[PDB]
Amino acid sequence: MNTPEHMTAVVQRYVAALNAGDLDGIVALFADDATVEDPVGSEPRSGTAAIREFYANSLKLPLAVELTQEVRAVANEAAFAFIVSFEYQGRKTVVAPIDHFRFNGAGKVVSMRALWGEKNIHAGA
Amino acid sequence: MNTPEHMTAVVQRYVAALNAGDLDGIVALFADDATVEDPVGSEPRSGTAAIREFYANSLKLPLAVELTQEVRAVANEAAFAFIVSFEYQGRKTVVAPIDHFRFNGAGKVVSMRALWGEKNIHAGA
Repeated sequence: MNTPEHMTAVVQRYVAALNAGDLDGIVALFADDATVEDPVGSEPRSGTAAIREFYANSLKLPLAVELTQEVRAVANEAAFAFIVSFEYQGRKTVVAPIDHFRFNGAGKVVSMRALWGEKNIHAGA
Repeated sequence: MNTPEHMTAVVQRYVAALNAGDLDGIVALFADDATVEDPVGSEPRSGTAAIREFYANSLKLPLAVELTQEVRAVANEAAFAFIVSFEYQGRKTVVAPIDHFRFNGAGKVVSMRALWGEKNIHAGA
């Protein structure tokens, strides 16, 4: 059963992939039938094809990503706090959300939810 | 509808109530049909009574609860990072989970979920 270690490693591989603009790396962590809803409240993306599209779209700008707290993982689920930093209009922006992962028996993410809003968008000037 | 401001306000009143040992104030945040799953993977408690019993038991020992990061709020939902420190049998313990709040139309919480595992429990300090 999905151990804390495996789930936490998946989270780190996800963060590392984002940081490395590694698209195949991001998609490989998801189940072929996985769902991605980012942000929470919007229509989720179903399937490898849609998820790949989502992450590609998301990597337009170079992203600096890092886990800001320890990873929370239990009963095939994980939650992590982190930051996504990038340049937008000459300004250094920082989005701080909280992601949630639902792993399947195979050990792959079958559902990802990204909860963040306007109050979570910060920028250095 | 739910503004991020309102949801955040509720998140803070929740923490404050735990620190104040205010069982009534805690319960008053939830809807009469709400559910509490703490921790994630456990049998969710449904209803006011079930919920009151839950926090009733949780307040056996004085709790020191603090938000450790900005609250994330959007589309009727909120998630927050925090810690729960307490003592028992001469031994200080800190649990650092991530909670998820789902609100109904009347601004009340209809669902809470606390995600924390063995790696999120730090004994001794």
